[PDB]
Amino acid sequence: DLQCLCVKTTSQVRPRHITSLEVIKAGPHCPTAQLIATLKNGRKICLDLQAPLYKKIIKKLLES
Amino acid sequence: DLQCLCVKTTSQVRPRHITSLEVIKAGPHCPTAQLIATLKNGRKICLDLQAPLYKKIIKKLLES
Amino acid sequence: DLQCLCVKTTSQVRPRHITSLEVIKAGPHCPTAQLIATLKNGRKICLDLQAPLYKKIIKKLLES
Amino acid sequence: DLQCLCVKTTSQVRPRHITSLEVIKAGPHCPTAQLIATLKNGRKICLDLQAPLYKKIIKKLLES
Repeated sequence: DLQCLCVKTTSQVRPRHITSLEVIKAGPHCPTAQLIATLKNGRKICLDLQAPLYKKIIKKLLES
Repeated sequence: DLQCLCVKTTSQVRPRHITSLEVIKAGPHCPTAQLIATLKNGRKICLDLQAPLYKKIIKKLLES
Repeated sequence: DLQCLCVKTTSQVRPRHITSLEVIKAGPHCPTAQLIATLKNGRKICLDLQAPLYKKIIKKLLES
Repeated sequence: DLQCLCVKTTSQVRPRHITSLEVIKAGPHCPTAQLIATLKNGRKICLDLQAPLYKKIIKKLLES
């Protein structure tokens, strides 16, 4: 059995401090895609898939 | 406050299918560590704390 | 010290076959952005930072 | 793709410093378990297996 990781979702994130972004396909464990984002100082946080905000973030991660 | 990321945890994890563990330290961001398990099919789950589960999984990892 | 996780790039990927896709910013780990797609079979491939590929990939991974 | 993240280890670090600590198991990319450690500031160091420090760090981290 086993569950969704992302349910508590934040939008008080500085895109100028995200190191990874992981996009996981919705499936069996969770009926929605989950956007996990590793902040630079260690910690992770789930991102709002209803928020505009993951637009901004992927541009400045692919800009290199 | 919260964004602990892991709020429901688990034990329902077949040890031989977990490819990576992240032990994130607890902090002002969330009062408890998380044991985020990344499994071979991509799916990621937060295991349950303070148990024999972590010496189990960790030594199936500290080898092959 | 760490190096780039990716050492080749993949042009043939069947977009629906991916489960996770992580995007890692450029930094001391490696001067280039990196995109790593876990296939259904636990295979990890990396994709080219300017390919068409991830434009479909993040959409098909967001919807559902 | 085929890369070992850790090209060289990092034989000393204070356990009161590490936030995340990642245990990565062998497979097609590194025939070696790798133990990445993201320090309190941002930059990762890889701890090494067969050695007194990792038991100690994982302890510190888990009590939290």
